[PDB]
Amino acid sequence: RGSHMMFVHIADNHLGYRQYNLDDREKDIYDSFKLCIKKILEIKPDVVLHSGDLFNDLRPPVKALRIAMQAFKKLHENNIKVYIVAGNHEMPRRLGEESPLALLKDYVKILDGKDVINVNGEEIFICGTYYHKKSKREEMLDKLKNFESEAKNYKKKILMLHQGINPYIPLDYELEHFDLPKFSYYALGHIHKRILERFNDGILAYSGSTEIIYRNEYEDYKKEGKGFYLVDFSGNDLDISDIEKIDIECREFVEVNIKDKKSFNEAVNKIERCKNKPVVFGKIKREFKPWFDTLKDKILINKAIIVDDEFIDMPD
Ligand SMILES: [Mn+2]
Ligand SMILES: [Mn+2]
Repeated sequence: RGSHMMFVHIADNHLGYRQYNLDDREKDIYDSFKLCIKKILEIKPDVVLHSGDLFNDLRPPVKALRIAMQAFKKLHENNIKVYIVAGNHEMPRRLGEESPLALLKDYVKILDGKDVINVNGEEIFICGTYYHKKSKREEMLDKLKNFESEAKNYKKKILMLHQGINPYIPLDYELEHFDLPKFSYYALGHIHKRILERFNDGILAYSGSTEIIYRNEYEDYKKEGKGFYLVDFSGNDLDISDIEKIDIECREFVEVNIKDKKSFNEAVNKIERCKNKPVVFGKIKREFKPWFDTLKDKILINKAIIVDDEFIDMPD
């Protein structure tokens, strides 16, 4: 709970992303979003920190754009200052082309340098910048030293970035853990998975994506949770213990592995238990495919793999 000062660190929503070309997948993304926004409007943090990739394209579907203005307009009418850094998907490619973030200019401040927020009441230091490509790594080194210099005489200092770091995204990454200065809090984004762990005299954060945009984020979803992280900075120091990570419910995926009767019955009991039609993935032996075709109507989509091979490898 709390507090005296508080704020949210969310990232990666990918509004307008129509997975498996499913009209219905498009929708779920806006829902997890519209959801997150609802939590945050309750919690009323004094400021919000969006580590980028709010959108999923330089020219989003109109609805994604509207939902995102309506959202942040609400946030801003409710006296909550928002900072957002530009992710890869929000960076213009041709000279003069404009991000789709440049539609949230009135509700949101885009970080590309340094600023200090008086809050109520106190003083803290934000710096962050947009998404630079692996190549522009050098460009950035300077960017951070500069940042560091103006950040030293400042007790509480926050860093916003949308990039692949090296201890965290083995390939491909654009920065090294040893590339970046020492800050109270590292509000990053671009890693679609919740990653809160202390770091160089402060705490690093990877809000994570707000809905299973892969193709991986399965177990990560269920064990940890997708959504944002709620920080507060009411108190001097900060440990993993003053960061209340909020979870956000979404479309249920079920992993199947269908190879005997045991596991074909398993995969169904899991799909009964499902509150909503699920996206189902994993493997299904070819021989059971058409038996499982039997649940077409209880299932949003079947993105499991059909296995034509026969396996002997038992368990020990
Ligand atoms: Mn992303
Ligand atoms: Mn990204």
